[PDB]
Amino acid sequence: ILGDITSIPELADYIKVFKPKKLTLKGYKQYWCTFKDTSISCYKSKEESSGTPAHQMNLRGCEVTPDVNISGQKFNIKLLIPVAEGMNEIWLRCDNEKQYAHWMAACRLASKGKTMADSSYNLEVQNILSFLKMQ
Repeated sequence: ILGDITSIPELADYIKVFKPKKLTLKGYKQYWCTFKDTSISCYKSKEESSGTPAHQMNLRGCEVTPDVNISGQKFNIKLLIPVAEGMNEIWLRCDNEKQYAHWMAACRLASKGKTMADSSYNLEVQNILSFLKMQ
């Protein structure tokens, strides 16, 4: 208290999420998403984020893979998430380098059971940004 979302810290932003499903045509859908503790919640809009998420995932133990091309302005994150009887595959698509650095760093820490309050959070964010530049 005496703080906002950055005091926690958490993320809350518009993120595109591609979640393929059997016999279903799916794409990168824009959701209003939060990153809290080790979990991502996806909502249809900011206006519907008090209710049940359109998607929710706890990233503990997940595999996080960068899918980046700077020239193409492609800032994607692939997630493979272990569930009680299976693994779940999701792609996050970010709008720019800074959004990508923050979400990708959050995913990596969450995979390892860490929240963004961990000292390694800003290590991951800044080093991602450092390597998104051109020589």
